[PDB]
Amino acid sequence: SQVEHPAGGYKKLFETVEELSSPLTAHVTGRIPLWLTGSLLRCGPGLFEVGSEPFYHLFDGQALLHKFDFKEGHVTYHRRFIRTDAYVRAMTEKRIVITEFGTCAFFRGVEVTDNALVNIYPVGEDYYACTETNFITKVNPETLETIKQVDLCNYVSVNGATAHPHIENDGTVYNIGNCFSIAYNIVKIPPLQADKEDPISKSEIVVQFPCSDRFKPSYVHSFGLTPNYIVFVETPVKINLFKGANYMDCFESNETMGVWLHIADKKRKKYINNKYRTSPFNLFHHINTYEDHEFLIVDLCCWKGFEFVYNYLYLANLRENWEEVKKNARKAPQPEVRRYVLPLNIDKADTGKNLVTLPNTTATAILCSDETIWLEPEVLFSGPRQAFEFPQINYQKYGGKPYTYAYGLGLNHFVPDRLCKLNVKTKETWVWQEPDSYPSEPIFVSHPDALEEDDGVVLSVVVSPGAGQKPAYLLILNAKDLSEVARAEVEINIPVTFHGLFKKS
Amino acid sequence: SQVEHPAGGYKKLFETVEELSSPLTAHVTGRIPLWLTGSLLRCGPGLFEVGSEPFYHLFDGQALLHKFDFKEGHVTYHRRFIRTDAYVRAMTEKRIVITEFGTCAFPGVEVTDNALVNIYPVGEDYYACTETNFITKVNPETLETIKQVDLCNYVSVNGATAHPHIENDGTVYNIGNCFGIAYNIVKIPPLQADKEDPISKSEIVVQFPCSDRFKPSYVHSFGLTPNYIVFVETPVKINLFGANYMDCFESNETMGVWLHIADKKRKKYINNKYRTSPFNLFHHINTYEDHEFLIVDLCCWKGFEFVYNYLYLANLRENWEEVKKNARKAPQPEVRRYVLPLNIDKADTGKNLVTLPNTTATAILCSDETIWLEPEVLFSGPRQAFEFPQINYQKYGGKPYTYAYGLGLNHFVPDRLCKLNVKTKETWVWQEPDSYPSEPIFVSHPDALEEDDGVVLSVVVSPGAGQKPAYLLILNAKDLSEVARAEVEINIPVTFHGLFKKS
Ligand SMILES: NCC[C@@H](O)c1cccc(OCC2CCC(F)(F)CC2)c1
Ligand SMILES: NCC[C@@H](O)c1cccc(OCC2CCC(F)(F)CC2)c1
Ligand SMILES: CCCCCCCCCCCCCCCC(=O)O
Ligand SMILES: CCCCCCCCCCCCCCCC(=O)O
Ligand SMILES: [Fe+2]
Ligand SMILES: [Fe+2]
Repeated sequence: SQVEHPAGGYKKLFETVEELSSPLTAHVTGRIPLWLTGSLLRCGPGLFEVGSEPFYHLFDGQALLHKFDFKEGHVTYHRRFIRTDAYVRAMTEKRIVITEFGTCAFFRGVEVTDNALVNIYPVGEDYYACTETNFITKVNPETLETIKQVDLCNYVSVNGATAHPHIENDGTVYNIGNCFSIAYNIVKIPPLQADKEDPISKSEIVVQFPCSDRFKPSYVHSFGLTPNYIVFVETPVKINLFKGANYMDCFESNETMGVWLHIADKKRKKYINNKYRTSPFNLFHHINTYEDHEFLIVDLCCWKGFEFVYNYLYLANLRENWEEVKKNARKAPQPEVRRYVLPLNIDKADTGKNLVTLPNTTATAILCSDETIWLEPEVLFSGPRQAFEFPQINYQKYGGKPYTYAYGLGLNHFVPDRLCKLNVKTKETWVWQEPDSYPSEPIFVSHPDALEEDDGVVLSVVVSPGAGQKPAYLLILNAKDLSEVARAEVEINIPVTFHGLFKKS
Repeated sequence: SQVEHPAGGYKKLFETVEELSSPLTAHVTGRIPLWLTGSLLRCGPGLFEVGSEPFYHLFDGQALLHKFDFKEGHVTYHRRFIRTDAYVRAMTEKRIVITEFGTCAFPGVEVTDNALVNIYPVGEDYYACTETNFITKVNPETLETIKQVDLCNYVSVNGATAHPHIENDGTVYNIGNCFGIAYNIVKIPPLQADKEDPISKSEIVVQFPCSDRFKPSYVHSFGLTPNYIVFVETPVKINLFGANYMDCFESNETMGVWLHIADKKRKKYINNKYRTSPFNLFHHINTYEDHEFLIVDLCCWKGFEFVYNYLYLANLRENWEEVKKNARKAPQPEVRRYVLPLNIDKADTGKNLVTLPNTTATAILCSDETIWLEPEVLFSGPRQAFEFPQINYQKYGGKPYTYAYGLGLNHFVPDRLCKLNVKTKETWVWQEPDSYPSEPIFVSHPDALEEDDGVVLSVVVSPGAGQKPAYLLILNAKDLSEVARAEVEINIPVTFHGLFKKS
């Protein structure tokens, strides 16, 4: 049955907070596992207005870096605003100086935002907060101090890069970005070598994907990586470069193209000219990708339709009362977890037939006479305006490999209100939910000696603004069944966070 | 997870049998419900060769009419071959005389009247049918053949489906290919006071347009609500330009699926251009109206390749490892809910029109005014079809509903019975090793309060070394728990469709 939020506590996700001067001690209930040693680092908006000047969109608020430290069953919480050009110049001029995703600021040229509110990832011995532009911000993972701004355009030919780089076990970083005919470039950052030189200075383009439209690249949020293949999903959400204006103003939907799926040989650094085609959807998050007998298994968090989902994420709409939030989502794209199966071996003799001969899937791939391969998905999870989103897996051991388990944030008409575990083989689900509690993306941490895939915990940051309650807490669930293991309660609000990582120490 | 059939018992589904001179008494295990009074009538192929001349396709064998009679907890079984032109002329000339679906006869166009697919009521009469212009009046008590009827003598259609909709007053609706190419809805009225044959009062009430001027789509079934008719135009096309029927089918690679609605009461086609990805469709499950949306529940096969290509007898008779290998590149079966908006507002161009709270089905209004549909998937198993769907038809046909019953096909071999809650997607299964059931037919308890207060009846082939070769299975519709069997000592070949006639 439909869970309701009439009290409107979710509004606290989108309320400005102050940074701390030093870490707070969190009040622990239950038992923090003694093997859990390290830092949960997470990025989100923390400042939603500069004086009387408002930010309009969910992706506009000034980057706030959060840290929960775990040591011997005790927890501290710390947060600092990232000292980006956007933040520093805003504090200096006491106004909005840099144009954000959905907020225009009112020549050196186009001043692109470095507001790194989306994610943080490792490069060599360093950590970088990012958005989706050419600017990433080196940060100190212990003090949360801002170290420097890095312009990727100083190193490689891309106009931007996603907040979802793939990290191989040796520390190699892969990312994708729009580039110049328009194309999409895969960037490779090598591991830190003996010479100890900055790995970003050894950045290179390893392969290029073509674009469906000569002058209009698709919005790309994430991509798939296996040992042998790179998967790129080209969606009908297009950037109109032929466009006072913010970033949102430049987006349009291509009604006729549907979705084009692209594979590249990772090791031979070659685009493969297989024309994979399917019906229109928005895609933000790949769940996982893997190889199975010369098929690519592509697990996706989809939104059914070509209308840009970001149209529904203005702060004015997310701050409305619950009945209005539900009404606003009535005509939105429907979320759905889909498994696509891409055949690598295309035989002309099988023209007109289903090429997906795997025994354990209902996904199909029809070879047409024009050599397009029409894909139908296997649906893994589908709930009415109930999204399985911000997906996480046991990434270190099962990223790019055959796997069973995904963890997700459950969005109820775009409001995060539960944590989900999905068995992608059986479609069995587990749920954690508490009334008037709004969790964040769940991050999986393995028991260090685990042989099983789901032997560990998930960490989520939860906002719980009740009359007589602690306003926020770090939630620790058993990854086996999402049963509660512990909470670390703080006496201050925590706004929405998007992505992060657990840094073991 | 995968159920295996190495013993190859399913071959008995496709083995010739002899008709009976009179009904056999069946051996009852468990308890036949005492409220169950009437006849289970079912049609299928019974003769798969005429001497040394073989039939090649599943839909070629000569029509056999089956009857299980229920009275006071006792059961009889009777079967008679239908005396069609195809059967009579075959017995006369001791060879294949009439061309069947997938078997050419060697010496104008003599169209098959081999009524092996279904039986349905018209007025006080019962008709066995295939999908041609010829239906066969049969005696539901004796299983005697009464008359051949040519629908072309009454209405402008080239054929009609084996899946007419029957309203509670006895009104029959059907669809068929016709000229100016189009698809015609035929209406046969109830028997009136004047007592004249209702078929002589047959009329075309509405016409659906065709996607291709010269190539009609194959149509197996259609949807009916109190106010609407739903027709699904698939990419399986009949190319009118020693051939059999199978030879004339081709797949249109680019059109996908076109969905069509007509106003039933105003007898008008509605020019809403519903479009989706390619699939084969044989069986509509149910259709209903929900706040100016049509809910369209379908048994789909993902792809444009004709599923009938996989149903030649030579392939269905192969050993189990070969049956599985043959199905590897076949379309994948999937139960899908489509939601068709009736109210299209131009102001919502580019958006999802499906505002219903209880579905993930979408309908995107495009600038060219096409409405692109995405389904809600209700059931999906690898080469495991929920097929031959049945509901509590009398009370829930065309209406909001919760429960469907189905035959489970394992790489096209029927090997289980299924119940689906279309709201929660919960399933129930009945399955026994070396047991191959038929379409389940629902019969309501006379004092039923709920939708699933009753039983389903299925005919099961079980040719194990030391077992009765076939039986009538009765399951409780609540949980598909076994209630009774009526065992016979003779084989029963595959049956497609039928009905329970209450007495
Ligand atoms: N988190 C979703 C969007 C957010 O990260 C964001 C914020 C600001 C700008 C932005 O731009 C997206 C992209 C548009 C195309 C581009 F090439 F200019 C590179 C940047 C994206
Ligand atoms: N249900 C399996 C198909 C079977 O009933 C069958 C047997 C023989 C002929 C046949 O024809 C289908 C179709 C062919 C074209 C048509 F226009 F005559 C309309 C009917 C169909
Ligand atoms: C935790 C966020 C809750 C608020 C609403 C979220 C709506 C999610 C829509 C799909 C994914 C959006 C992109 C993920 C965030 C990012 O990486 O920038
Ligand atoms: C009881 C049948 C078992 C043998 C193989 C069945 C394969 C069915 C494929 C999908 C449905 C085909 C059309 C239904 C039959 C009919 O109405 O003529
Ligand atoms: Fe993201
Ligand atoms: Fe049928």
